[PDB]
Amino acid sequence: QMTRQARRLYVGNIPFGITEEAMMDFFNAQMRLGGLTQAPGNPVLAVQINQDKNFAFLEFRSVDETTQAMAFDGIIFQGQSLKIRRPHDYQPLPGMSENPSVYVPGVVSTVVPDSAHKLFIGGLPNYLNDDQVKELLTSFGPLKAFNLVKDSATGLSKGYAFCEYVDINVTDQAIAGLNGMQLGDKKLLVQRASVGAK
Ligand code: NA
Ligand code: NA
Repeated sequence: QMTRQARRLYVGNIPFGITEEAMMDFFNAQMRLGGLTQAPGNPVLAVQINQDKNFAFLEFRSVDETTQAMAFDGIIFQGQSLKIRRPHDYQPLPGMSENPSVYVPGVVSTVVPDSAHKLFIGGLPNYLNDDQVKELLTSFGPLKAFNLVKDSATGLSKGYAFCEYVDINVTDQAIAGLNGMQLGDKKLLVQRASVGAK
């Protein structure tokens, strides 16, 4: 019921062509290797893929492993940052908090909250994947959050992104270092996202 929705997650921005088996094997292996499972065996029970909108719902064997799984928001799978979110009709169970107790080194969250230091990157070649765009930005250091915007129709980048660095103080060096860089046949725009936000 309510309990089943506390055992499901939306997984968006899934790569083209992924089977249910590959998604399951990836999550099961990574959760166990990552130490996120709380009992022996595989934590994922089921996977339902919608290839038309590039998302899956994952179903887990337990409520607490579902919550821990949210620490994989932004994990890279075949070059793409998976977006992990609660079901819209999730309601937390009494005596449970809805966010995880664990941080997985190297996972960069896809949630980029509005802030003084959040950046907008525009002008990206739209054939560069999430990891390839992250590798660009991380020439100024580790990212704290990042999302590349995709076109729900080409299965493809709309050519702009948002991010936030771990180090506050690199923000101006990043704009300075990237604003206007030529990239194949296009020049980069980089600025604080508050500047062109509708
Ligand atoms: Na709990
Ligand atoms: Na546009």
